[PDB]
Amino acid sequence: MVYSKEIVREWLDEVAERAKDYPEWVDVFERCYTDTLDNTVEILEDGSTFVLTGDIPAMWLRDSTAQLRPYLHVAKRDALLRQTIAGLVKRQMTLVLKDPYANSFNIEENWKGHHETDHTDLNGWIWERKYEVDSLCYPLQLAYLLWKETGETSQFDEIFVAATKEILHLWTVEQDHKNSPYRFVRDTDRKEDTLVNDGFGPDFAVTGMTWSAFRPSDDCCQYSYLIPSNMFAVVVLGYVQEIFAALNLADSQSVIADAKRLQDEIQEGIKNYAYTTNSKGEKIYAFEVDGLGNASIMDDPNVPSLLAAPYLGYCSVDDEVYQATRRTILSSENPYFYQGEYASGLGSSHTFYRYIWPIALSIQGLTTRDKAEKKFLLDQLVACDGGTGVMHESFHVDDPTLYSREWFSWANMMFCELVLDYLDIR
Ligand SMILES: OC[C@H]1O[C@H](OC[C@H]2O[C@@H](O)[C@@H](O)[C@@H](O)[C@@H]2O)[C@@H](O)[C@@H](O)[C@@H]1O
Repeated sequence: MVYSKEIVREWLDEVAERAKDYPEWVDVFERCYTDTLDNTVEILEDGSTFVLTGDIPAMWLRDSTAQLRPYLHVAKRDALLRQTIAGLVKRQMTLVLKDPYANSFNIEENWKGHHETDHTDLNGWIWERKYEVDSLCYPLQLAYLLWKETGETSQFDEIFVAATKEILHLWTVEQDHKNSPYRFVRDTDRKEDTLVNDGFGPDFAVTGMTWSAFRPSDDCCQYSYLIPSNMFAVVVLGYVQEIFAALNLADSQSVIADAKRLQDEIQEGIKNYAYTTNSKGEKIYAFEVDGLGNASIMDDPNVPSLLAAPYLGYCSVDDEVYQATRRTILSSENPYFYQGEYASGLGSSHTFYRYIWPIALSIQGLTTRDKAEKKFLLDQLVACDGGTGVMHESFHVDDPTLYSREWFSWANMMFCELVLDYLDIR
């Protein structure tokens, strides 16, 4: 029992009626919305919620949050699903305590996943131990949004408090990666899947920002300060201060101060190091910097991205530097911007050349005030599905029957996000 079929069907009817002029949107929305709930979510022995990604049979801290986020609206009516989502926070925080450096986790201590190729400290709960700053943002974001959307507070238990302390500590240690206990080397010929310098990663200076090993694409950072994830960290560090103050949790005074101090330092770090200049001389955000003067000009479709900055709450969609960044990202000045017969959009080091991501099309829609652009991107999302009726990881710009990931629940849910945004559902 993860949700109430009766309440969810009624909410869907209400959505379908709001979107009645777009039957093509509705069919895709319902297929995607139903799939996540019936096929990716399960309640464990201990009453917590394990959420798998889809066609990779493991749980990402990133994916699992984005997967359940659109259910917050109906969770205001469906108290059972509200519990389910509180159980996901509970599972996430428990797994953070298991290993706060891992992106991905198993259903139990079973040693499924990548241990055989991977040289790092491991245990049987870990699917792979690729450290991505945003992996630790997402569970704090889910906890906060569950609280604000529904009023639920049961997720804020001793596990939550301990996991928050772990995150703050790890983020602090990673303000100077020289003190880090984390190393990762994978037996592979694909360099994006391992860390240079015998697992240490590329050179950097201290900036005040917090170091990451890998991106939310699961490919490794070129430079260690990944600006979108540090943007996300600043936001969720605000949530930490709100939750601890509103709820008088254990050690509130010390946690609020530690979180505030880290937030200020990461924010000062962004200010001092995160900006570069485009071909036209405009100030823009860099994607990755090292603090030694290198700064890449690009964006990757995975969230957190530069494109997603207003979506994650870091800045206003109206911000001048964001807008200049956006124009640079959605142009050939970005080496990952691809243009074909069916669509133009964002590819990734992680996917085949010429393949662009539905997640970034959705985010592009979510980060413009322009309703005609939202409607265009929705129509294109539906038209570039290879006749499947669901969202893929990536599809060829010249032929969307060429795609990756048959079953990618996170991407299905980002399509849902944009439809809800279009119908003014928030
Ligand atoms: O982002 C998911 C996943 O992407 C890469 O591996 C994809 C896929 O490769 C297969 O050969 C197999 O290893 C399967 O288990 C794996 O999911 C890679 O970057 C990986 O680290 C990452 O988890």
